[PDB]
Amino acid sequence: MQGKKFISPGAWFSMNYPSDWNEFEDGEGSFLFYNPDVWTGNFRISAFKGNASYGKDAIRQELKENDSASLVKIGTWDCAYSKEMFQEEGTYYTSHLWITGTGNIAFECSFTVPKGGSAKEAEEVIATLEARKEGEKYPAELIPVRLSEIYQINEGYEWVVSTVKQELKKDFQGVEEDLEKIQQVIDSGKISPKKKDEWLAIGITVCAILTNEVEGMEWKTLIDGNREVPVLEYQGRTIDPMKIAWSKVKAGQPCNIAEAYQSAIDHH
Repeated sequence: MQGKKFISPGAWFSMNYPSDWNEFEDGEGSFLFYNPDVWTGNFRISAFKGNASYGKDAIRQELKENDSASLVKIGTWDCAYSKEMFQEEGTYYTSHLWITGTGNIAFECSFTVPKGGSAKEAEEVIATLEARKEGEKYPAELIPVRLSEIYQINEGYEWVVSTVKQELKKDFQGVEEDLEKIQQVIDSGKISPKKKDEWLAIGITVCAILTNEVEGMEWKTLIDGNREVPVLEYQGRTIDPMKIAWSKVKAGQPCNIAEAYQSAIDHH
């Protein structure tokens, strides 16, 4: 009923969207969501910051340029709302557009649906939209993993796989028996002690094995101040890839992978 929470990069904005939707790639600065099972339309949002009047200026610009736009109120937002019909591959669609903003931030939201389809979900998302005020601190929180962190999870895992192949001539399944292969590459000196991102990749990969082997381990995005990272949630606690290896390496302590993996599970 509440849906899934999304917090944007830099935590410029947050919103809730239907649980049956998933996030997909839309390019730089834009975010796309839709139901990949039974499609109900493509929701997009993008935000932009500019001068002190940028948000209200964006609303008025849309009303001026688009004679078919009218001003509607959705939650706290005054929106310049319009729609247009188009045809692609022989099929007719309607594109809904809402331009809104406040202070120095503007939003463009759209929803593309088969002709006749309801736009109500999109309006419901926009009613949940909030622009965070800089100087308000927002407590750390876990949200459904964003596509940005999904990419980081896969890139870290892929790097470890490649490293194990190159250094050890071994394959990698993402199973408990692979933990020793991670230890072998560490013990071989392959990872520079200064390269934080490689130690993060190690920790991400240990967390991937946890998700594969231990029921109830789930990837999330942690938004903690300016820190936006992939983490696991398990038994009411967070397991942070950064604390698997990097926190220790940074402190000059040994990285014992088998121990870190077990400690994630039993918290001792």
